[PDB]
Amino acid sequence: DVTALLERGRTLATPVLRAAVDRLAPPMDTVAAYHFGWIDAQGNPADGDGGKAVRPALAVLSAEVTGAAPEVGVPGAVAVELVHNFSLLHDDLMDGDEQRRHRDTVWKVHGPAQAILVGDALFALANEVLLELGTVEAGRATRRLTKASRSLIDGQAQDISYEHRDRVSVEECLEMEGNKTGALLACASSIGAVLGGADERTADTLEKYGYHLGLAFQAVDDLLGIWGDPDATGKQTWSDLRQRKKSLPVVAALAAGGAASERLGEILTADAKASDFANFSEEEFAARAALIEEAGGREWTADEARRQHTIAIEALDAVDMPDRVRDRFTALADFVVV
Amino acid sequence: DVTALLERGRTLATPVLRAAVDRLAPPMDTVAAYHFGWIDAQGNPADGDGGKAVRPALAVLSAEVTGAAPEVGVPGAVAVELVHNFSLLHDDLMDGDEQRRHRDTVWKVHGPAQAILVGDALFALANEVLLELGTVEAGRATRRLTKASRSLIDGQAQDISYEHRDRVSVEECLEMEGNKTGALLACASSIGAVLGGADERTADTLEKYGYHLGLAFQAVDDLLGIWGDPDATGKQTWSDLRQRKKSLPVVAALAAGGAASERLGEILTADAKASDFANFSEEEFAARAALIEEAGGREWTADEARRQHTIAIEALDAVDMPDRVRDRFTALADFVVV
Repeated sequence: DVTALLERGRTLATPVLRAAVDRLAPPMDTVAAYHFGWIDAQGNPADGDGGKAVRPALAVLSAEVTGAAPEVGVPGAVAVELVHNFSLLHDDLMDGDEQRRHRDTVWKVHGPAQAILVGDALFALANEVLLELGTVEAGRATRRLTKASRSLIDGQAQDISYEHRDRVSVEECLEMEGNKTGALLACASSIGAVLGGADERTADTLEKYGYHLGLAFQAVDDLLGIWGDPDATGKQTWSDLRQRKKSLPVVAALAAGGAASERLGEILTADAKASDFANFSEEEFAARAALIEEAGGREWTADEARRQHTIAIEALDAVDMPDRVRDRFTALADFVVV
Repeated sequence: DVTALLERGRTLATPVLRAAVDRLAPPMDTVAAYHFGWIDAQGNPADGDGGKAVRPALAVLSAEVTGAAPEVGVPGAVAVELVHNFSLLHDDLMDGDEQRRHRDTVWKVHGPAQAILVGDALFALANEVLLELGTVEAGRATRRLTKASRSLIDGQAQDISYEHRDRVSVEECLEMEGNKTGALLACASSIGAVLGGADERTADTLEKYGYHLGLAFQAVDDLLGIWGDPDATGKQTWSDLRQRKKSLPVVAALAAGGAASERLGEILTADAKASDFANFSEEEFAARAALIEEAGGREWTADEARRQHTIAIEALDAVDMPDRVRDRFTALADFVVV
């Protein structure tokens, strides 16, 4: 039933989102289609697009908490996906990332201007998709979307603010990751319910579930970014270390102290100015991973994942909810860890 | 009482907007402050910032239509100004404009990434400033903001879509200018009223007033962009022609036909590829202005301004409204033409 829910969310939300995207004024409809993988760089149809469906599955589930049909949360799932993709379009341009899922980013193919524009258009469309309903529930749901969107912007500001720092604290990484990943999962977890009429207290609680689920998810993402096998990830070995990310394992290792921690600090500071960084081998990236593990970085991040999972699942206990729905929310939380 | 209303809108909205902007996470608060002219390129305080105050004046006026206090429309005026400035930040980057009001643009000073980021932050803050209220009026007011924001994005898409075209039709220019200027004035004209409890029919009508006022405003802006005196505009002689804009006079002249129109077509097509465009003199820009006038471009645009003014002011007649407020709305409409 685990992959049944992810299927359920994808099949409900994708056609509604695709139809809303095709309605954008030219060239924004085609440029967005490229972003979403429906067409290629010269505008001919393509596939290899469908990523993960955690957020949509969550939003349709969120509606069932009040007893409403899954479809009631579909506007919520569409809006969340739209804001998500607005964030990607702009973040990729800001970060200078030429690639995402082994495909050229919109800014590389269609120019920076069109990446900014379509990004803006998706963010405005998300608010439209909710407010179109004209109801009080829809206004409150947009309020939740806005909080999450302001948060993602904050997380990106934090990212930019730390990009030249030789070290970032654990606390700084946590609040950044909460903004980046947690806030939108919190919104996805509570938006369907808000659309189904739930009061301000029921919703916040579901937000607390989603936020802490988000942190558990990002902690696991950080573990897989370094130690993940190419046959499961699709990415290169030690992919996050090739991009010099300061993920939780990296940061936790730096904050530790001791010979492993101290030496990793010297190396990562040296790596930032390193003229031959582009020549680095797998083994050199392995050495840095091995040092993060010795400093207790990996272990600390697995324990954080486990802790956050628990805080999430223990927040579900606090909300009055049909027990079939609670079971479904519980199973997504376990899927999030691997 | 004309400049009394513009003062009224500026003094009510500016401190509320400034306080909301200062609350943004670093570096977004300072980068926004630079955008707004409160600090200079090295972060020390500055002035020369306060531009025009038509939109805020309009939004506080809009609230009075229902009988509410001006202050009720202040969230509406702040949100409109925020969306406006999000639009500038992003449009300037997309257009590659290094300057605005004789000051370096944010992207030139602080980088493209921070222009995108602060732009996004202002757009998310605008929705927050309204939805914070938690009321049904506030949800409906955000709905109006969203329509206007989707429209400005559309207008910018149109701008990009026509940027290499040797000719643009009159109709294409009108719908672009309606998106660019009209939509947000429509929103400013109706948002205070929506915040004061007005029904869906009263609001649309005020929107029709604001939209057509916007077109009249942009037509006059287009006349001043070419024939405006440097002692009133602050800009160089024939400033819009130095930037090769396809404003309404330019476009109306091209659509005319006849020897003036045909020759202007050849010249503007030639000017686009011209290796020595940077060397063009005042007199050459005067010749092109003189040709637009001969083709009936100037006259047509003054008649459009007059027509749009009339459609706006005649839309005010359709709405039940205190006659002191109607008089105030009428006087702004006359100020818009010069």
